[PDB]
Amino acid sequence: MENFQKVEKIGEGTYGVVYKARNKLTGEVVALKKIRTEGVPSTAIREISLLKELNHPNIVKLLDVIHTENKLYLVFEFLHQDLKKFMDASALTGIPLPLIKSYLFQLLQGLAFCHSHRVLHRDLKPQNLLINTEGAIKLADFGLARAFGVPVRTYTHEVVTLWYRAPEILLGCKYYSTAVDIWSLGCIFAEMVTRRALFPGDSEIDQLFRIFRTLGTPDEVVWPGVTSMPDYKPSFPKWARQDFSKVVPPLDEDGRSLLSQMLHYDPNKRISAKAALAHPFFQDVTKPVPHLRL
Ligand SMILES: Nc1nc(N)nc(-c2cc(Cl)ccc2O)n1
Repeated sequence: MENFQKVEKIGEGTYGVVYKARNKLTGEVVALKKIRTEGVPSTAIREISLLKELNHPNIVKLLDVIHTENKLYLVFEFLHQDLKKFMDASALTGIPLPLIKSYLFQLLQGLAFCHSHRVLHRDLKPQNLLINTEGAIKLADFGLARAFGVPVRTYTHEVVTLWYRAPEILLGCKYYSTAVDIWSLGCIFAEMVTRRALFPGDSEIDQLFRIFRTLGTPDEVVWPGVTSMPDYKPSFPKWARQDFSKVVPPLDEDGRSLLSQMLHYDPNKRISAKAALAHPFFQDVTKPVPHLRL
């Protein structure tokens, strides 16, 4: 629109491109996300519009939802850096454990809030976690899959990230629960610690098998009902579980314990965001300021 002075294209999301823009009249700098374009479910605009009510320190504020020329634009408060960029910038030294701990605590607070309001993210990844100079971290792009439905790609020949997808999704479950966000966050937690993606699959089956090779091929003992899932194949190789100590070295036992609960196969056994906040790992949590190069 002509209401802005578009600073630059910010990035490509699963549901659309994001832009940094300034209001010509108010001068406020915001993030503008453009969704796909033959109509779009109107029941979805209602659901998305409801998200404007969400207010929490760890959720990026949704300022406006605009429907024009059959396009959907989401106007969000702007943050200067995403966690993927920050992790890449911190690859030589690594993110200090106290900062990793602070970020995980805040993200769980954000998820606990959304989940208590029956809002799921469903596509959590480093790219949609944003940080500022004051040590805060916030989740952006909640509830798009629930309102619109996860399509095939972003909008134009894009390589979707499968790395943070929960096993029940990869196995074809039709109904998702808030547990899918805890899984994604667990994967991100591991990544901040080791400075390498935990399950970097290059295909849906490679994604699934990388999880199996690490946590062990699931069975009815650890995950009742798994052999009945839509995409389950009795022909899946049976890999034995690896020690966690090999998974995220050199994370201490409190951290490893918490991560293992975030990565349980059974969505029912997987820890909730609220319960995770009470885990001993957070007994000494603080709020460090990051070294951000903007
Ligand atoms: N990649 C990237 N980088 C920056 N600096 N900001 C964003 C961003 C994305 C959304 Cl959806 C909402 C607000 C934002 O600030 N995304």
